[PDB]
Amino acid sequence: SAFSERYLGLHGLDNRAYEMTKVAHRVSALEEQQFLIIHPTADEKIHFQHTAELITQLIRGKANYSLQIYPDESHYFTSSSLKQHLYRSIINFFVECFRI
Amino acid sequence: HDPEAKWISDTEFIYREQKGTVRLWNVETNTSTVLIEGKKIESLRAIRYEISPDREYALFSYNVEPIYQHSYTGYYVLSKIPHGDPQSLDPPEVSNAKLQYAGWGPKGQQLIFIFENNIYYCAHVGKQAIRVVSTGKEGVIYNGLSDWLYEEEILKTHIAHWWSPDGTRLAYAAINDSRVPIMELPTYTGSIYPTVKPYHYPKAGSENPSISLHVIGLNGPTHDLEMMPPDDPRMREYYITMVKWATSTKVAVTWLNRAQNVSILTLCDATTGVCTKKHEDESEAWLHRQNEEPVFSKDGRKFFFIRAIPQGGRGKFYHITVSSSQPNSSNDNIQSITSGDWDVTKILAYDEKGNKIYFLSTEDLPRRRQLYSANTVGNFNRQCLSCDLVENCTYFSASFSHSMDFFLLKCEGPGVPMVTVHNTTDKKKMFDLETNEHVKKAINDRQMPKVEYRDIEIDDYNLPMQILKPATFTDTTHYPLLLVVDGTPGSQSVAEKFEVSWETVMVSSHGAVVVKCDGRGSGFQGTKLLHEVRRRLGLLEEKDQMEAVRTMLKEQYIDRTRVAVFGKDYGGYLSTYILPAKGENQGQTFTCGSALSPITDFKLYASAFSERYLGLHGLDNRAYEMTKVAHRVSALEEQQFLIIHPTADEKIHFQHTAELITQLIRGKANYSLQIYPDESHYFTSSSLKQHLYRSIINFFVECFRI
Amino acid sequence: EEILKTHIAHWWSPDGTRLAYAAINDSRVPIMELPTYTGSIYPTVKPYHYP
Repeated sequence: SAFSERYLGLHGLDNRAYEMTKVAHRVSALEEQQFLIIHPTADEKIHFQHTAELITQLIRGKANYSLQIYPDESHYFTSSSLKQHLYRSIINFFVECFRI
Repeated sequence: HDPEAKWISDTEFIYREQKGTVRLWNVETNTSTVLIEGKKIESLRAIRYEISPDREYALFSYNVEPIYQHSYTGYYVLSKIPHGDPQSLDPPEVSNAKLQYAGWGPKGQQLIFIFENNIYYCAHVGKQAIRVVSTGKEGVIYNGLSDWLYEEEILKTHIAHWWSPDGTRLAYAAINDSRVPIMELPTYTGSIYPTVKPYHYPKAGSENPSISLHVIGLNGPTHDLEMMPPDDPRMREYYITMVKWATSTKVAVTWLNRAQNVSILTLCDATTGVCTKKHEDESEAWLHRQNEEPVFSKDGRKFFFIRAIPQGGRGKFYHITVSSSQPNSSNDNIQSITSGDWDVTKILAYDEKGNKIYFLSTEDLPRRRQLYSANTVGNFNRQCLSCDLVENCTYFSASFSHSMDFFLLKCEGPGVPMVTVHNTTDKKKMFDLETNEHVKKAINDRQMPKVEYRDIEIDDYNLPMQILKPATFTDTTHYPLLLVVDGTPGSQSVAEKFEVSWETVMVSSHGAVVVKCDGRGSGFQGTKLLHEVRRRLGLLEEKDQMEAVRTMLKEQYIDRTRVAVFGKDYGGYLSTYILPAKGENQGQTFTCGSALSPITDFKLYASAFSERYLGLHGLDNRAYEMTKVAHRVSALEEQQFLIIHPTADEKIHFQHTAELITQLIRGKANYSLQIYPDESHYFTSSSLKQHLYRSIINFFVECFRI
Repeated sequence: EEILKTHIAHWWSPDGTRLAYAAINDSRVPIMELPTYTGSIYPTVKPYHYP
């Protein structure tokens, strides 16, 4: 709530400030973009439910994507191995999507 | 559009919908009577319809919200037999409510219905619902239904109640889950604060549900009487894998111990509830074929139960055994009616007015099923009734009537499926009940893949194997290899069944060949080639698959670079366990690998599956530390891999994937992943299924194309 | 995480004699349960108040 009401106002009275903020409006097209998501299962800041709703909307829109999931990890990756694997994974995804 | 007609009497069958209305046939001379019009479309789209046994009422089940493979809970509405006057079935003192199961009786208009695990019976349809049993409790105490473990693992269905032949008493199994451990599945879509869904899922090394059999009459006090199982020291924990009415008051019940190595078949009488032990069956590894119901004659004479006779070498095959009503305790009359290098898939019925027992069996090949008739007297003549009476299918499934004079036959592959009426007297084809004419023209509309077969032999074991090709093959072009396996016990991946799936579409369009090889541990192909996988589930059949690849890589028209594997459920393990690096040079066995709901830690799975094949859990059998592909999937240096798994899976819990993922993080191996939030494992909806079909081929096309 | 962004919620007096500390009641805050998989054979969700 402390973040939502800061930029969209108090909720509970149908302020009409959240319907357009859902990303499902823009992710409809996804013509040829090789999209990807990386998420930790136990994320305490941005809940897994956000990625779940995005995946549901993507399934409804029938787009192409790949997903990587960290099983029961925290948010900021205060483990050296976790950070190393994360940077390796993003470097990979970008190099296989930049290969010509 | 298969009507799947049911023989009401000696000369009539149900003839359910094929293109609309529900009509009743008469075998005498092509006589048809419409019982239900095309009003099911306007009857709120009744999903499943049944008729009263006296052919006087029709029951419609609609608005179904499935929760397991067969848990079609919904709304049940009765209606008059001609048409008109719908009436929503209701529980006592309650308005319309969702129903777990109602069913129909064998005679009259009497019916039962199960609401919130409580069976309420009505002898008269006009009579309101009355209380018959109330011990059931939501999710913990059942009555006539099966929980998850009993629904899909051992009983293989949700039918846990049996009607008496005269429609006088009901025999139901009550399941107690009070001491059964409870596991919750996450919800990611419900609301702003989604909550997990908890249900009783007995894992390996846990307490199985307490099953108690009970009988209740349909009149008077309806006092409940339970049947006492035997009391051997090694079967106190038991499963009621099967039960069948011997007569209207005598019932035959099967008890399989917790170690599932001893199965006692028993008679019980509902008047007093005591059970008279009949026979016991065991083996060196385990018991098998726990749901073959023996046929009990009109006079209660010798039932014909399939069991393990030694059958010479290659293990103890499964053949029929004759047993009288009251065999002497000194010695029974066990007699092998059938004998050969095969078994009997199912027994239809025995002609009481003669010697003609009809059964579907594998007399020709383990991968083909044929109808046959044997003689119950010393002749023992297994005559052909079907025995390839149709040139194309050579696959069969038959269903007889009360006199078994007239029976329905179904081909179902490799050609377009056939539905036909036939008689055991003349073996003449009066007319085809359903021909799938749309499928008949469609099979020639497009370029269907051509099928090939190549039997393999390893050590003293024979292994069927099947191949598909795009049927427009050119020797110059190279086509990649795709290997699909299941490997689960009691299955046959290499079958001639006709089917359209992602495999056929991919073979036709993307230009690839798919190969399926049956491995060790599969049934119907010798019980010796079944029991040898005790505590060694997975390694033998994957060795067989690797040998098949090495005997497929020799083709001049195929390339070693593009080789892919697929799996699902238990095969999800196999699709991950068949990726080594042979030697040092002959690496890159599988370029792109995929699996669905893979299992890696069998101790995180059902007790009835872990203990049955890998050994009893809780004893540290050490098969629970060697059947984990996590130590095998560790290497995976450069081969990219994919996992697809719904979030709300109940067959193989998503935890199995997540732990595996952690190993990959420790393994530092490339992988992909997809999810389906809050979706079951059986893909009820069409959109989800077609999305999965699109996704698998979209993944494969990139990993093959160069 | 959102407003204070500080681990500590108590402040010492300049003379080292008193403390100013904040007490937060979370009972009326709706509770979220984070799913757990790697935990055990029967993993349980971690519950906490997440407004």
